Amino acid sequence: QDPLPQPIYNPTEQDIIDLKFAIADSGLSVSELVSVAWASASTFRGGDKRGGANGARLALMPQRDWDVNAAAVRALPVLEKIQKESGKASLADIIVLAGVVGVEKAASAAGLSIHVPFAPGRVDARQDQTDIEMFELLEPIADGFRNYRARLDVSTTESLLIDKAQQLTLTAPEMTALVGGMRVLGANFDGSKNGVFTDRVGVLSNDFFVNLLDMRYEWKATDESKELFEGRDRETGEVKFTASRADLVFGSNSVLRAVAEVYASSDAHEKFVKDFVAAWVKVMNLDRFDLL
Repeated sequence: QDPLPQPIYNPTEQDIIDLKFAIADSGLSVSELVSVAWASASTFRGGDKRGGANGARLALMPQRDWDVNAAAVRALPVLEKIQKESGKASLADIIVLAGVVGVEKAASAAGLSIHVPFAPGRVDARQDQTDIEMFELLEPIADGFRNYRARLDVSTTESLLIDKAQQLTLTAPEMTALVGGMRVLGANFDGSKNGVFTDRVGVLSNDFFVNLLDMRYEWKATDESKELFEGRDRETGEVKFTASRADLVFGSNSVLRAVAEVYASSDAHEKFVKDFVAAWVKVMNLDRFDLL
């Protein structure tokens, strides 16, 4: 017996206000904030009752030591210290809240004060409620939201992104708003420039789409494996951007460019930000009221 029950929390509105203040002032960047929240939520699979942000299992084994999560796991200790210092909310709630602050900061930097809806109520799992063997199964072969791809395989990078979006129950418009925003917010798991079509990383703009759609660039594989692409300015021939298949599908799948061309420019900046926020929140809440 590890005797006492976990604390029961009932954050009030003002509790949440102060936890946002604490998180905003912690020196954590927009990239670190968005990565930790995404690493938490993104284990959800439709139909399985294991993944999702409830439980803060990112803080435990084995998710804490997954390669994909190394960036996310660098914010944890800051957030773990904030949670212990306040004891008004569970770390699971505070991880998701970090995502909220990070997205609100990104949009502010873009000139918009969006409110990002937050549902309180999550609890923390103990390691001895977190069967290590069962959770290893969910370690991702790929997360194209963070441009991660293990085990260059028989299966297609592009095909694994679709599978992951399907696991998350995302629409094509949601999956698209999410990839585009996560690129420019700096969510790539290893800081790669792939897909990062912007000179203002950490600002929630629609740059991914403006630039991906821009016909001034011509895209070519860097070799036979065809997993890495350079995009060159057609007049100079000078490489301007690089991309993986998970970036390029939004141009190169007629059907995904369709959804992709909506956001690709402008006065369109505010609708992309609203759809981003709706999608992000939807992912954050997949294990709230999951019917299956």
